[PDB]
Amino acid sequence: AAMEELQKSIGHKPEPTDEEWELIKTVTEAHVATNAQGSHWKQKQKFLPDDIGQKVDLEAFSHFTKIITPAITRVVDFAKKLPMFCELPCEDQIILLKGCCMEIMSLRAAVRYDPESETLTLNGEMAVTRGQLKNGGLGVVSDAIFDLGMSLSSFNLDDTEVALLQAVLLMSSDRPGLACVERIEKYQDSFLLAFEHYINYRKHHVTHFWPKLLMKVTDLRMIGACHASRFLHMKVECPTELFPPLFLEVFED
Ligand SMILES: O=C(O)Cc1cc(I)c(Oc2ccc(O)c(I)c2)c(I)c1
Ligand SMILES: [As]
Ligand SMILES: [As]
Repeated sequence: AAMEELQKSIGHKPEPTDEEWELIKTVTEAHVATNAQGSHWKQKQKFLPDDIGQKVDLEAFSHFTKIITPAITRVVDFAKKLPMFCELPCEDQIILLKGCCMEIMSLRAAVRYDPESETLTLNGEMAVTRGQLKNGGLGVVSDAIFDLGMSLSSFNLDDTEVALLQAVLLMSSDRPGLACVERIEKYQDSFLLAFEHYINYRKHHVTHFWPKLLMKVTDLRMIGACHASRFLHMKVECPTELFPPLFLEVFED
């Protein structure tokens, strides 16, 4: 219990326990496996026509929702590759995924922010600008993600960190309706821990790194909630036909 609480008070910044490494291995695997087209510096993006997205620019909105079912599936793939997840009742596995889906999606899109072209890359293919994503039906949610991506520039995260982060967003035991609420906090904490340890081991040269990286979990949660509201404004504004099936089931909450 306090082998940590004490080891801390001393000043020791504990690396990950042999077992935690196994857990980190699992999560970094599952992430990279359910990821985009790879992930590197210098060319790949398919810059979205500049005349797209400039109410709701239905032209853009289409492009997005077009490649939205793939993204939503990779999130479910990731969650599938985490044993702890599988250990949960199908009911809960659905409440969890529907909750953290946009959160993990905003994260992935945010960590693909290119400061040069000032664009994110959705599904690792389509590049979009702030106003393109904004006018394509996300509104102020675009500024949220773009502002995040810019901020995450400095944390210079890696797959494992972005992989763990997603696991923390996933085991949010506060989702309404959860049945096995305890067994979920146990797993999230298990993660937050292997996560904190991994950050010590990596030792970034940023003061208060961890406290700052947890403040991101909150911002991601806020992008999530803000999206739910934007989904309403989208239902009413855009048609009822341009809404992929999966996309729809996942977001009626
Ligand atoms: O990049 C990835 O893998 C994940 C990802 C994929 C997409 I498409 C995306 O844009 C959205 C999401 C919801 C929505 O209602 C609309 I309109 C656009 C974002 I932000 C992130
Ligand atoms: As909002
Ligand atoms: As906001």
